[PDB]
Formats: sequence, C-alpha cells, structure tokens
Amino acid sequence: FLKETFKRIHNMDGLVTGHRQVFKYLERKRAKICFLASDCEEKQYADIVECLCKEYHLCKKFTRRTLGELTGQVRCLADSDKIIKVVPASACVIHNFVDVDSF
RNA sequence: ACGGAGGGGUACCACCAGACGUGGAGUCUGCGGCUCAAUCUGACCCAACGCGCGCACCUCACCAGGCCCGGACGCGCGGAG
Repeated sequence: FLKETFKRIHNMDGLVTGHRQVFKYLERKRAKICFLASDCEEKQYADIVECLCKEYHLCKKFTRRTLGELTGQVRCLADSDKIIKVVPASACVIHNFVDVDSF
C-alpha cells in the first residue's frame, strides 16, 4: 500500500528531492523518516545518508519510481494518467508529515 | 441651384446717427518659417491660430542610453543524479 497519504501530503507538500535538499533537511530539519532510492547512483551517495542517520529515523525500500509516483514529480495530464517517465528521486525526506497503518 | 432679373419682407455676426476700439510701440500667448539629436502632433475664410483645461520629473508621443517578460492556454521533448 502506501500510495494515498503522500498525495494528501503533497497538496500541502512535505516530501523533497535532490541531494542538497535532503541534507539541509537531514540537518537542522525535522526529518521523520524517508524511503530512500535504495543505493542507486552510488551507495556512498546514500551511505552519506545512512551514516548520518545512524549517527544522527529512517529505513530503506526498493521503489524509486513509486517515490516519483506519490511525489508529484511526474507530468500528470488532466485525465489523471501517466505521461512522462516517472521521475526517479531519492531525497525522500518527510517534514510536515501531516505509516501508522503500516506500524 | 444660380441671375450684374422683377415684386414683397428681415437682422448692430447689415447699414443710418453715434460710441468704444484694433491695426502704431514693449510684452503674454498661439500660429507658419529657420535651427537642432530631437525642437512630437492635430486643425487653414466665416465654420483653424489662450483651441485639443497650467510641459522642471510623470504627463509624453520625440532625442541619447540602459533593466524586465508581466510569452495566458494545448501537443512532443527534458527536467529534481
């Protein structure tokens, strides 16, 4: 599951993408958790995240495209259908947060 | 319609009887010309010329130079590595 609330989040946002955003959201930000891209371009790219997280709230899952799905980071035509390639993301972080059903 | 045709009428944007003026000097203002990078334009008998309701900026159109897109909305492509 996990595919509807993000959308409810996104209308008020809370998810973020790109390396600069996450780190600035990793430090000095209310990082609840984030579903990573799962060691894509580089593990060390994300080992910077895991090391800091375990040194300083999240987990991992293999579903990057979905990360671009719940994220409004794909061109969605008015018909509510897929158009462009679901833009892979990785920064994952969640802020406002406003899951429990999963745990 | 016109008549250096005829007959009736009329009005100080016609005259008689008079008055006050203008055109003469300096100046305010608008108008053609000359000039300039530009001296933004319209209107030319009555029926254009202190008229288009006060130009240091704006007004502002013209002259010499510089920021901005404030390119709505649909199709293809790319885009958060």
